[PDB]
Amino acid sequence: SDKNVAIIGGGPVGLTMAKLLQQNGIDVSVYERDNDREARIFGGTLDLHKGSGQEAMKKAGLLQTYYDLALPMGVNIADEKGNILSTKNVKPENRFDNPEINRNDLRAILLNSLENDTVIWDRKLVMLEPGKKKWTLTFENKPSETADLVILANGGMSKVRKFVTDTEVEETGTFNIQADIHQPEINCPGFFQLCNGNRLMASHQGNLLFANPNNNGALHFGISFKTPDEWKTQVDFQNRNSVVDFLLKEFSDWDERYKELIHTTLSFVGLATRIFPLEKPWKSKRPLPITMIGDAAHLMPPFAGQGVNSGLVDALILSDNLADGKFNSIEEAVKNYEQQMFIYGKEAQEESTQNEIEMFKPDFTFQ
Ligand SMILES: Cc1cc2nc3c(=O)[nH]c(=O)nc-3n(C[C@H](O)[C@H](O)[C@H](O)COP(=O)(O)OP(=O)(O)OC[C@H]3O[C@@H](n4cnc5c(N)ncnc54)[C@H](O)[C@@H]3O)c2cc1C
Repeated sequence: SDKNVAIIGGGPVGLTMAKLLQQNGIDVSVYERDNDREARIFGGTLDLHKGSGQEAMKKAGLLQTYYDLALPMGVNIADEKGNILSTKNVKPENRFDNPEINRNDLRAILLNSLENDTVIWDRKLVMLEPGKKKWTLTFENKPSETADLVILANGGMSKVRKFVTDTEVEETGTFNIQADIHQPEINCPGFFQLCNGNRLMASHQGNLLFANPNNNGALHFGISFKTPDEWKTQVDFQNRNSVVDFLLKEFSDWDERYKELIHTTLSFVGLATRIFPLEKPWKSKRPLPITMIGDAAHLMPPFAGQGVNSGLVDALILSDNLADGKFNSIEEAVKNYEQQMFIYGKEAQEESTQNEIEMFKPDFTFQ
């Protein structure tokens, strides 16, 4: 292989691709939107499961490191008042496909395993264009670059897939509001104490709460519901007041301990749940070698655990396919990775869609 591989986007998935290819002596750059490595990453914590994510980390020789930094959480399920089922983590079961790792910590682990200057920061891919033997890649206000194989790994909202497929992101019907409380021990003490160093989830009449009281000392929480008829949007995530107003109304029946969790949030993030659905087969005729992995390839609703792990397998199976050297052409290696990922991906989205229907039914319980 006289060639080089341009990975667009250094997510947890993208950076794993980079690592798995780099250890096999392949030329690779990671082109990342973010301004620099220290950029804060919003979101809850990721956890790598024993069969999938953990297995890719293992192959990058990074499991022990991920274990070091990850923190196993128990789980409390509560009503709109007090505790219904506690699930502390059993000692022989702690490394078990749970260790909750902070999204920045995981990037810090991945980046560290890569050779210096593998990732190029302040690189926003806005355009893609097939040349003679090379993809010319266009980055907003930066010098453009060229690669032999583009791997799209830029998340659920990738604007740059036309060369692989015509399908487009869909809204699934649900919606998520998310925030971080800092010093949750004094800022939302009642709620802090409900969690009792465990993760917490509660559901009441089509609203779901999920909180993790120790994401590197910040309480992160998400509230989730069916997207209201009114919208299609009519709450403004700029004014914290409209969000507060709306949340307090929806959470009227809930305990003071949760309401205090809304009042204290300085700012909220809104998001419609989306799916990049694995319905059609992707494009056959492809001018030069291009493929997609992680959320770019199969964005799917979060609610049932799924997300990064499928995207981490995508890295495991593609790197092997491009490295173990079984196929006669890059073009075969991709097609083979894709044949497989369509199987376990659809399997997953299906389970995901399902659980999303199941839990936003007006009568759901985690029981
Ligand atoms: C509320 C919520 C809760 C979730 N909970 C979980 C969970 O508990 N477990 C789980 O597995 N998943 C969860 N998910 C899904 C999970 O976050 C994703 O599967 C995972 O983060 C996707 O990783 P990725 O590397 O494939 O894409 P991403 O992590 O989104 O990374 C995309 C990278 O691409 C870069 N990028 C974007 N645009 C460009 C561009 N134009 N040019 C260059 N780079 C670009 C971005 O800068 C970013 O660094 C949740 C999602 C939501 C919304």
